[PDB]
Amino acid sequence: QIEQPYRTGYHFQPPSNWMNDPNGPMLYQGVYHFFYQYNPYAATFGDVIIWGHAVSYDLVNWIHLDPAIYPTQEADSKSCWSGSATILPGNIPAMLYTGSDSKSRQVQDLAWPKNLSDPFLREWVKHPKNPLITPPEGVKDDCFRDPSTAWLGPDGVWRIVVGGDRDNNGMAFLYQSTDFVNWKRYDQPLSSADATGTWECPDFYPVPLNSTNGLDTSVYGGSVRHVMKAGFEGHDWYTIGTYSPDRENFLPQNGLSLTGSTLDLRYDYGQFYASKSFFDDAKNRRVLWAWVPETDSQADDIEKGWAGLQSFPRALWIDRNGKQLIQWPVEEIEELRQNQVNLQNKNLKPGSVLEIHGIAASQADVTISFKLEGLKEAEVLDTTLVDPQALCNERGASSRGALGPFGLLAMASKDLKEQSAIFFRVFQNQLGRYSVLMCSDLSRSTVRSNIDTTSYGAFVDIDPRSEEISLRNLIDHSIIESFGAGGKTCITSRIYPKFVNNEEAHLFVFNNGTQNVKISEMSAWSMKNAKFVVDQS
Ligand SMILES: *[C@H]1O[C@H](CO)[C@@H](O[C@@H]2O[C@H](CO)[C@@H](O[C@H]3O[C@H](CO)[C@@H](O)[C@H](O)[C@@H]3O)[C@H](O)[C@H]2NC(C)=O)[C@H](O)[C@H]1NC(C)=O
Ligand SMILES: *[C@@H]1O[C@H](CO)[C@@H](O[C@@H]2O[C@H](CO)[C@@H](O)[C@H](O)[C@H]2NC(C)=O)[C@H](O)[C@H]1NC(C)=O
Repeated sequence: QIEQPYRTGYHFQPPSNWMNDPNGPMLYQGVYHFFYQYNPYAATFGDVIIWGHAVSYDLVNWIHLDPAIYPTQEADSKSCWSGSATILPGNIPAMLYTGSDSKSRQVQDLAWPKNLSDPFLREWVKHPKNPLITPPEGVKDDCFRDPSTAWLGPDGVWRIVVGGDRDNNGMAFLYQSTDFVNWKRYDQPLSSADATGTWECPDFYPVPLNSTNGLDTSVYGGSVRHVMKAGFEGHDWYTIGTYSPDRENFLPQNGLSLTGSTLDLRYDYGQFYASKSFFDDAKNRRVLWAWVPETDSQADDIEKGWAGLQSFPRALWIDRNGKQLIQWPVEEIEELRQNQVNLQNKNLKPGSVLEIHGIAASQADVTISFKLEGLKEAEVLDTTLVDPQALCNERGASSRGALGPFGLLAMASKDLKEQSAIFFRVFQNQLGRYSVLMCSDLSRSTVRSNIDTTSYGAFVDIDPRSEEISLRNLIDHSIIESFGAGGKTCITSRIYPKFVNNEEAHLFVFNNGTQNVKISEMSAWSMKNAKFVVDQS
């Protein structure tokens, strides 16, 4: 009997209890700070939520500290909900977050460290005039929250967006300020969308064109595009566009308003929510954090004593084509790599399963690249309006095609009674144009009852004719993060196989299609544990 088989070895999570939204991520004086919605009293959401706090020098190894922000004033007496960090000139980190006041309404509060001499910024002081911002005229008391990191315009005026909705229409309410204390709502929202519901944890930032670097939030210009991100209808959506400080205008590149449909982009197509990014000027990259909810039952959570994980932090940038974002785990993760097992020029015949020996199958970093033959044999299927997730749930690893399913079997039992299959399928429309589907088939990830085993999928924007299909998987016990085509398509999965309680996991490569596929190259590394030190009480 293995203890806590579902706890991860290198993903961030508190010692125990419930954790959701990542809060105020930032880099300050050489230290990476991470905060998060935390329930000090249970492994479920609760009436009292506070900001947990941890610090790190590399985003991999962490030191758990005492919570940083917890109810101490009327403006946040019932709870301290999500917010973001902005480092103001003069080198002072300012935290804006949504507090639940004594009247149970959502208001925006300000706090900043009380002891800048402390490398870990443990103590925080709250502004005497909180709340700084209260719900606009026609907005309900519980539909106004999650202030973003602020950006300073060329006119010396600060901007921030706060999420909410006006009559069920998602809103990114824009506020302005020069002293960061007195804020005035701009006449029009920065962006919005009809019937989406409250926009949660909005994020607004620039990305450099033709570059894999990150930018400080306040950069603007012609060689820069902006990303408007918001969570609603259960997922995190984003759209790339152009921002004009002058008129506070955000113009979507594709001219669409978010609808939460297969028409819009997401950072990740699996369990991924309340994502928040920050600029890291030490490495000149933008890092993205995201809450990964549990998919087991609440009773299971209370039983194991904890709930919620954070995705492994990923660098973020805009693709060469400028039509979507690219994500990739921060390079620091590579330091966890131990022994390596590699394969090259290996054919995977139809219906075959190849086991990868010598790897810690429950805690690994696996990359594989497939070279295809006989593309003309791809099943004919126009995918213009097809819902990729629906398609993966309809056709799992057991549904045999021509090109596909071929990919990986992770967190699998020796007898394959339980397995999580991450794979691809290749289709072509009537005109001979190819499309690529990436799937995380979780239908057989566990034999346990009361586990949400819904599968996830998304189309990958690559040309199978000229580029091999690559896949990287971060396997860490109850979480699997899959990156297709170098980060073009990401899918995070939560799995709870029963076998992990008594036996070891296995890793396989497979091809259940009728066409042959070749592994041009595969690299697998056992990953050692990240260190988590407690410096509390
Ligand atoms: C992909 O290749 C096979 C394509 O179907 C798939 O076969 C599995 O095993 C048999 C077919 O050989 C079938 O199992 C059926 O019978 C069992 C009896 O216990 C039922 O429980 C199943 O639901 C099903 O009716 C299925 O076709 C399939 N079984 C399943 C779903 O596990 C292979 O499993 C596939 N290979 C991989 C690596 O996924
Ligand atoms: C402000 O932060 C500094 C830096 O952490 C604190 O100073 C340290 O305090 C501990 C405990 O008293 C000592 O063991 C260290 O030697 C101190 N180091 C430094 C840099 O002086 C300081 O105590 C904090 N101030 C307050 C009000 O708590």
